[PDB]
Amino acid sequence: NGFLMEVCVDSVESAVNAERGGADRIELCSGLSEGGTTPSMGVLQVVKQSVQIPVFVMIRPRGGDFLYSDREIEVMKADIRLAKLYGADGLVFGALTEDGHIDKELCMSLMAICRPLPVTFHRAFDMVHDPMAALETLLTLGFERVLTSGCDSSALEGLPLIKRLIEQAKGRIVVMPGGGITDRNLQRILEGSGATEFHCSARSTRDSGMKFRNSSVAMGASCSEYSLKVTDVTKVRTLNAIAKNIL
Amino acid sequence: GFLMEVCVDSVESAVNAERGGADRIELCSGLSEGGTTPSMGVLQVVKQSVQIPVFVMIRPRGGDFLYSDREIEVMKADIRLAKLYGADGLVFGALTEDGHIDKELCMSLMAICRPLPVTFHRAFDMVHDPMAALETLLTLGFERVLTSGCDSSALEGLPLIKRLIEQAKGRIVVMPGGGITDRNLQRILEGSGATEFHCSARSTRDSGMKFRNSSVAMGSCSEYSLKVTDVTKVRTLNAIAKNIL
Amino acid sequence: NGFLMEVCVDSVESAVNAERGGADRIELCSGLSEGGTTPSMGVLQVVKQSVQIPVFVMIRPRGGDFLYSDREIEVMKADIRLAKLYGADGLVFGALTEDGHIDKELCMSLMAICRPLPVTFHRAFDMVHDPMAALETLLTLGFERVLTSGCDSSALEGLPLIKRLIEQAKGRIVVMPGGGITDRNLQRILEGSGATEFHCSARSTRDSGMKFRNSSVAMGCSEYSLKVTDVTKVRTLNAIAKNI
Amino acid sequence: NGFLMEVCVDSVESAVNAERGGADRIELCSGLSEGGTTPSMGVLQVVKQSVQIPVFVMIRPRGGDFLYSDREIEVMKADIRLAKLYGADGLVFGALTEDGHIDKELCMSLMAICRPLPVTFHRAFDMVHDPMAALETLLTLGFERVLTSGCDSSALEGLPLIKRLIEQAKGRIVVMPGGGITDRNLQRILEGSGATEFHCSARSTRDSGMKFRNSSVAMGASLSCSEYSLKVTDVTKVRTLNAIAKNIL
Repeated sequence: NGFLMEVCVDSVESAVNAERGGADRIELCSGLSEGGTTPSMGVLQVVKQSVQIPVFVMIRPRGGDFLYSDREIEVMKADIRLAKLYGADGLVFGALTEDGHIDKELCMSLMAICRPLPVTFHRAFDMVHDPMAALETLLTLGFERVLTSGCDSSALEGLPLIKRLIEQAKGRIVVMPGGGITDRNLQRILEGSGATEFHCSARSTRDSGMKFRNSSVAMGASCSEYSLKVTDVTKVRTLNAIAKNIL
Repeated sequence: GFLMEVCVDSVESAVNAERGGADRIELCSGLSEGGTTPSMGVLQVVKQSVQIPVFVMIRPRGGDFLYSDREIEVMKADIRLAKLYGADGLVFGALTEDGHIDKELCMSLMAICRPLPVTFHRAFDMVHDPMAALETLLTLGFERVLTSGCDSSALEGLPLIKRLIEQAKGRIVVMPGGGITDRNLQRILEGSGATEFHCSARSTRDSGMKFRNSSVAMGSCSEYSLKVTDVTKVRTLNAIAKNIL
Repeated sequence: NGFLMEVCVDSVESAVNAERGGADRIELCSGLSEGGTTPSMGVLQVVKQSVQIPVFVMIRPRGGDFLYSDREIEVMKADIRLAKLYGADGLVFGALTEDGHIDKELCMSLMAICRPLPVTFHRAFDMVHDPMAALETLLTLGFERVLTSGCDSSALEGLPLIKRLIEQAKGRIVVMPGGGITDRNLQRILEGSGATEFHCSARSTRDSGMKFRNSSVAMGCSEYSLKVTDVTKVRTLNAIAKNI
Repeated sequence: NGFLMEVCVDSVESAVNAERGGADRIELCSGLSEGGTTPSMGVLQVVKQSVQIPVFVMIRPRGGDFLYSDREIEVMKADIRLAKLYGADGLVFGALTEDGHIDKELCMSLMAICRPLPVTFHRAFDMVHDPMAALETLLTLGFERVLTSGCDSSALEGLPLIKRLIEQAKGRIVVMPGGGITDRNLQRILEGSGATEFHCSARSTRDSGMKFRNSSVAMGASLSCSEYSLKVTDVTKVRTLNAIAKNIL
């Protein structure tokens, strides 16, 4: 112990696997192939009745930017209210202005509907113009946590900025590295930032059980309709053994 | 009269679809994966912004339609919540390993959907025996099937959809879907005899963001583009439908 | 009979497979991922030494538009000279203006260098603003063939315009349907367009033979699959053709 | 050599840009979206009349693995011969066995034909079972350069392994890091590996000059529309990478 591991998840099997392999917290995502959108209340319900670890709930009404229209803001608020109702232990979101600044006013009204639950500000943070200022606005606003790959393609690549962010934060806010953390990665990202909480994916692909396949059909939008991505217990295990070995 | 259906992702799209003349919207999350079950908040707001029937997708992930116990229990919970929150219909599909429709599960799920009409979705295009499949959906009581004739699109699958509509004899509404555009609608309608049809009618638009950072990928081809149900596109698809009479 | 089947090909294995399946002509089109780029001269040579059927060579310096700069044009001319030299029976290219008109002057300039080989104007044609006018321009310039999917997502999809182009051509230019044709739609394509030459890619995926695999690495999908022109696919397309 | 920079390039404009930005060497590529395919011989000719820096040439008959059949290698042999004939200043291929070993016999054949030109073993090396042992056999075969990501998804990710490889190579072979190097990760990579030569891309993406556009058409793959965009190696990106290199030591 000493470190906390978060795993984004999309199914009851993945949630259970993640808890099984030593995750301390799960983020419930839909649309993870798009960075995560707000899950259905039905997965929340079954996950909550399947796992004891906290279940944080993603509030993103679509992929793309985090410049939300009034109608998207309305959808976000309803989803906050319902996520509470059905047992979320936390909430995750992010909102920017067109200039790459966090949107204070919108963050204010979304936070007000989230309280008492902890709220982490997500990778929208990586799309910000001035991150050091962004971090400042986040804490005056009272976000417990920020998920960041240091405004770069991944946590390892963004390490130097993660490091600086942790220093600026001084424990007032949990700066969480996220984006591309693997077995091969974790130690360097931990030892190089001073972070105590981290977010990882730890999925592996598994072929479908279908015996009859029809290669002609593409349902999605433009690799196979017969593979599944599932949070892998063994991967989650080795991430935890790495975390406990650096202490 | 024809009736046109449109999958939709957001309130904006739902609204656009309605004003462009759509007769029914399906609420989908995860369009890029063929449709996943949407949050309950889109439902609620959409249900307040629109007077047209709103069908809800019940699909706990992309990929196959061979669901585990924990997945079917997620589907069951979502069906109840969707009724609770105002759905006017449900959409879903389930197959066995052999590529047959899974009667037992369809029955289970059907039982929880009642009284709402259900449409068996594109799972159907992944069947080994469509004529038999259609028969068992028929005996199970699904009102609708969405299908591209087991091919990569409605135009490509047109001969089989035509045969299906012949086999159905109006007992079930065979709805062509899959890449239906303003350019192929007339052919798809004239060549199938279909009365209802499913399209997407989206156009991709640019983000309002002035500050951009090309280095991060949330994941995809871009983080600064949006696809929205286009009113113009829905409108002309509707115009094409009122020229085929 | 009276149908010629053309197949894009990447490798000698695909070339052989094509011919062995009944193809009448092959196009050598590196970079199939991107609609075809101009192949290495070394694949021409080995293919030319492995196959009896005519081998047409693709002249495309890159993916994307067909708005070629001078340096790109310079590269296209050099590659046209080299393809001739290494035994191409035909050349394939296409060039457009900013307003989606075919580029007359550049087409004449590349044509003059291609002679006497037949030339086919390719899918660039699908990106034109007025295809009926473009067609008239292509025959005025002497392209023997045009590859086209009716300016739409695929040949089935663009079929009604392909039909109108063939009626306009009056057999003065071969209008070759191409986008996405397979065994499930061949018949329809031919019967609904009246085309006599058609273009396809009858490829199938194979698993790599690598026993040891490193999933973390990428290259510039899967790092462990192969697409290969399929003999049995090509044969069936030939059978569908012979029986119409 | 003293931070030597190599850029792999699609076209002449990009080759010219790379030279102008301070690139020391260029690898000529076709099919960059697939990790590098053997380029037409016509690019080489024109590139060779537009640039003074050495121009190395990819010999790779397709994407995917480096498990080449007989006809594939007979194409590689012909392209090596053809590339020498047209001015290649170097060669770079690389092959493997099913087991993840470098294929010694095949490498000897291809090597025999490339001589006297320098050859680099490319990122087939990252797909190898045991990279230390692989480094030895490349050393035994006489490759002057290896392009490598330390067997991971990028040079940064594989930095620790590239460090150990440079440590064991002892200057006998040039260990050149490559995956995803940029102007925001060059310094870490040089500083944490001790490498003297490095490979990057330095591209930016431009909108096509096409004014009339047809969105309904896709040329290649599967609906992976683009479609008027173009990737060109960027003079100023290469220049900044070079300034960073010169700044280190």
